[PDB]
This record gives sequence, structure tokens and C-alpha cells, in this order.
Amino acid sequence: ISPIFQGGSYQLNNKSIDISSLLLDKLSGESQTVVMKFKADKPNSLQALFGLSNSKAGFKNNYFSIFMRDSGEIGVEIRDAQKGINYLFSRPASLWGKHKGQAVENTLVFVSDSKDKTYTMYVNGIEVFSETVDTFLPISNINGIDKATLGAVNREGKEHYLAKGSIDEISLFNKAISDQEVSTIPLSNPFQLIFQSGDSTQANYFRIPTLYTLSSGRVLSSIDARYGGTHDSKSKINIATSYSDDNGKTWSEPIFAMKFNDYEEQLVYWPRDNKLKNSQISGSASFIDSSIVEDKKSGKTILLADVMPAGIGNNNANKADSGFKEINGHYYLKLKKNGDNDFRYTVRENGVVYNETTNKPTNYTINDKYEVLEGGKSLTVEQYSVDFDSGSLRERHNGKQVPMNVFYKDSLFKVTPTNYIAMTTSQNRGESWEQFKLLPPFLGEKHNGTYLCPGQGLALGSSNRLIFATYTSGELTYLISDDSGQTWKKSSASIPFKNATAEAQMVELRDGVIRTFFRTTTGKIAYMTSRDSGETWSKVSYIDGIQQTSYGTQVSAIKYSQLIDGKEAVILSTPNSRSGRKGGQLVVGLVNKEDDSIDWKYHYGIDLPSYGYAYSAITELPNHHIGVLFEKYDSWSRNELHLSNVVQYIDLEINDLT
Ligand SMILES: O=S(=O)(O)[C@]1(CNC2CCCCC2)C[C@@H](O)[C@@H](O)C1
Repeated sequence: ISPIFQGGSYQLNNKSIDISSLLLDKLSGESQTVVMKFKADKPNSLQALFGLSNSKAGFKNNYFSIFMRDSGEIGVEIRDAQKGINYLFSRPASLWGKHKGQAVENTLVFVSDSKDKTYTMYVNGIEVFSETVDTFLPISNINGIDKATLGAVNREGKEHYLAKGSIDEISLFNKAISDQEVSTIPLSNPFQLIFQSGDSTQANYFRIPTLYTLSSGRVLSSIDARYGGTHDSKSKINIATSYSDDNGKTWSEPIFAMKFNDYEEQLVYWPRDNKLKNSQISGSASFIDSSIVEDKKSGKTILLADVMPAGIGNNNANKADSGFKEINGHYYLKLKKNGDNDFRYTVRENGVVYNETTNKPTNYTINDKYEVLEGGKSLTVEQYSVDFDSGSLRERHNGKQVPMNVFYKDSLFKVTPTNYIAMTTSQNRGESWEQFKLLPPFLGEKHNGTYLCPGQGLALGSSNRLIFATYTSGELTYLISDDSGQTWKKSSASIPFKNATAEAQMVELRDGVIRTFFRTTTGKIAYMTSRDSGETWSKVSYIDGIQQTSYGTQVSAIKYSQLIDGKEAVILSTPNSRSGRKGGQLVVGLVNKEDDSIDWKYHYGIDLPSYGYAYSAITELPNHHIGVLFEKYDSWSRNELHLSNVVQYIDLEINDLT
């Protein structure tokens, strides 16, 4: 089908453009598609890009509009007072503003389908909403429509929602074009997706990106594949990985590094309305917050993540219990059997389940996958699925049997309801991952596990030392291994906050000198330095010139391999904002060789100050470009929960930064 109207290069400079004569009498039938390529790098707070309205006195509420906000939100209104219909559909964080100093051409496709009674919006190749209604209102069947407008809506003769931006191309069709047809429309995206809705994970949501450049040149990424909306644990979340062998140009279909199967991997559209949006999968085990390092010694890749038993997250984890029992200098995983009121069991060497009241082995063992065996025979549990068919969240058995795991709700033997850290390794650079092992507790029997800092671990350049930053109340707790992650020791570093989410990332400034940058509750990013490969740590200082919110956001950090302005360089990625998670920046600092202080010299705005930027991952690609995988939305805001395909990847060169 050919367009019934096509036009382009319209400048919207706070003055609408009337295209009624060109468009109105071409509109026919009850189904329409609008295709629009547009730029808006300095949008007004709220502005219409396109409008069809009744401009007459008395009919102010009779119009169709496609509108955007300076927050990045896109949406439509479809309104007809006579019909008693006022439809508004939208999604936050759907737009790009600028990339590498140039306004981004967004590609918008809106489909109004009378046959299916469905309105669907795509932006930059991503479906941001699809809504079916009982009473369909065709966009050009609004009573008394007499104006077609760009850059405003004509209401009662006056310009409402005046726009600043440009419409490079606009086309309309008297048909609802298929999803297939939509896929053929060319895009001008400044970004790519590594993980995405409908991929191999079957998670509709993702959070907590990581990136790490391996010695082979392979670039590896990990992520929370989150099934029950974007909620932190408790939920169902797996850890997924993908890699690129061509400097980030293309990426492998994701596989899992850590997964549980007590609940089905379901691609679910999580409700965003105020009544149901806090619906949360409450009986599933999960993993959350991963971190990657490569070991030069063995060549193995190592990935850690937090582990949460069924129904457990940070909010309800038992804080006074590691989940392990100390018996003769060694730590053993505690287990509670169905029916008991105490944890009367432990898991000893070779997975033998021991009875603590009788100090005798049982006929039960735990295999490498933390699954329960009786007499060497695999026990099973029935898997759960979730649905909203009854109007609220339901979690129910689905008929399928899966191996019984001690992290599950339905297991005969269950671990302590608290948080743990696990580790897995890969011997083929992310092509497959081993079964995960639990790390031991580092701060005693009666202290819950520390929390992994998402992102990268640190491999020291001049030794075989590996360090993973973690945090808990009152300190950073660095985990240190000198034997390829076979054994770990802690190095504690006090910080001046209680109960902070002190997400920390490290860079090696020079041989044995580690600077750690971390999130606080002060509105400023902090740092500390070690000069002995992580054995001891300095007092805490703070970075000026960057602002965060009171609650803070993860900061990612790397040491760049090449000199910049003749100096060693570190690069930080963070939102720069005191208001919310937005205003994403890369900040380039040069190291003063005389005292290791850093002059934060260059700031690169990832996109508009008002557009979303939350958790982030950066890595120096093998060709010396910079890869950034980041949450392009406000992942703190309760208005921006459960958005799909907002974790995005871009490629930058150093010259773009400076
Ligand atoms: O120096 S490493 O710690 O081994 C690392 C890799 N640097 C290479 C060497 C220079 C070319 C590309 C990046 C930096 C971390 O951010 C990880 O991506 C791993």
C-alpha cells in the first residue's frame, strides 16, 4: 500500500504547520497508520508532533494527537466528547534526543486498527504499547474534525502543545499495516539491543548490565533477565550472557549463566497501572546483580551474582544469619526439612546431607546443581507459572516436573531464607557456564552475606590477583583470590554510612594501586584508594563536579589503555543529576602522576539532561572504542517500572568524548 499523504522537512519552531488541505480529504476508512521520522533535541515540556482536531468552539475535547514529553515519553490521545471517549495511551522513556552531538532521527510508527480494535505504537523499532479496546475510535472519525496539524493541536482556534523540533518525514496510510510490514521500515537508530524482549531468555525485562573485554578480544556481557516486571528480588530473575567477537557490532543469542527452574521462563506483559504495578512474583527463587572478571592464570572467565531463595529479596532476607554453620573451622550450608521448626541439617563434603541432632549422614545428598537426591535418585517438584487472568497475580502449578532444588519453595530440604553469593566459571569465554557454587560467609555465622557490586571484578595487571567488590552495612567488603577463584578472602574497608547501597567499581591506576568509585547517600560519588593490591584501604573522599540523587545510582568505571592529552585516563559512567536517574554522562579524568589525584576534564552527555540514564556498564573495546550498555530510563521512578527494551548499547570513540 502506498501512502495517502507524504511530506517532509518540516521545522517546528513553536509554530504549528497546517496541512489540512493536503491531508484531511485523503483520510478514509476506519484504520490508519502514521509513520513519522522526527528530531527533538530541545523539546518543550509537553508537545504534540501531530494532531487531527475539531478546531471549533465547544469541541475542545475532540482530537487525536501524537505527543511527547521532555522526559522522553511518547503517547497518543484519542478524544470525542459526543462519543464519550477519552483515550490516552503512552510509555515513558521511548525516545532518543542526541547522540555524538547530533539530533537523533526517531522513527515512529503508530497503527490504528479498527478490525482488531487495537492501537499500537512503535518507536525506533521497539513496540512501546499495544492496547485493545471495547469501543474502537477511528482517529479520523472524531466528530467534526476540520484541522490536520504538525507541531500543535488546534483547539478552539488556538495552538495547544506547541512543539519545538523537526519532522523530517511523515506518511499516512489508510490501512493498519502488519507487524511484518512494520519490521521492514528502515530505522536510523543510534543504539543496538544485546538483550531484548522475545529473545532466548524469554524475559520481557532486563536490568543491571555488565560489560567486560576478554583477552581474546571477545567482549562479554551479563544481565539480570527479569521475568516479573523490572522488580528486584523477590521475583524470578536469571543471569544471562551474550558476547561479541566483532568489537560490539553483533552479539550472540543469549544463554544463561545462572538459572532456576522452579518457575517457568514466561514472557509476560507486566501491568503498569497503579493498582497492579507492584504485583511481584513471590514464590520464586532468583539471582540478581552479576559481576564478571577474567583470570589470566587459568584463562577461565568468572561470574558472580547474588542468590535469593524462593520468595526472598533484600527486603525480607534474614539479616542475622549467614545460612551456614561453623563446625571445626569450616562452614556448612544449613537445611530445614519439611515439617521441622529448625534447621537440623547441614550439607557436608560430597553433598552428603547430615542430621545435626544425631550427627549422622542421611540417605539424602545434594548434587552439583544444588538438587536433592534420595538414594542417588533425583527428587522433583512441580513447576509454577504466573498469570493475571483473574485480574490479579496468581502463581500456580503448571503440570511440569523439574529437579528438586534446595533453593525452591516446594523442596523437601530448604536453605535459610537469606541472601548468598554464588560463582560460576566458563572455559570457552561465555559459550557455556558451569554449575554455580556458593561462596562461604566472610563476616561470620550470624551475619547475612554481603551484596555483590554489579559490573566488573578487577584482575590485577602485575599478578594473578582477582578482586570482586561487595558491600554491606558500614563497609565495602572486597573479595580477593590469588588462585583462580578457588579460595577467597575478605578485605574490609569502612565507609561513613550505615545501610547504604554502596555499589562500587574499581580501576587499577598503576601497578598495585586500585581506586574504587562508589555510590553513596550524600549526592556525591565517593572513592577510596589501595596501594597494596587491595590489602589495605584509604579514607573516603568525594568527587566534585558530578551530582547524584540522595539515594544514588551505580557508577561504572574503567582505566583507558591509551594516553589522553599525554596523561593516563580513567572514564566514569553515571547519571549527572540531583533530581532523578537522568542526564547520563561519560566523565573523562586524567591522572596526576605526582599524587594520583584525578582532574575530571571532559564530560560527554550520553543524551539529553532530562532523558533517562540509570545503571550502566562500560568497557574499552579491543579497537579502543568505548562500549556502553545502560539502562536508558529512570529505574528508580515508580512511573517507569516494567518497560521493555530500554537497556541499550552504543559505540563511542574517545574523540566523541573530548
Ligand atoms: O585491563 S583489563 O582489566 O584486563 C580490561 C581489558 N583491557 C583491554 C586492553 C586494551 C584493549 C581493550 C581493553 C579492562 C577492564 O575494563 C575489562 O574490560 C578488562
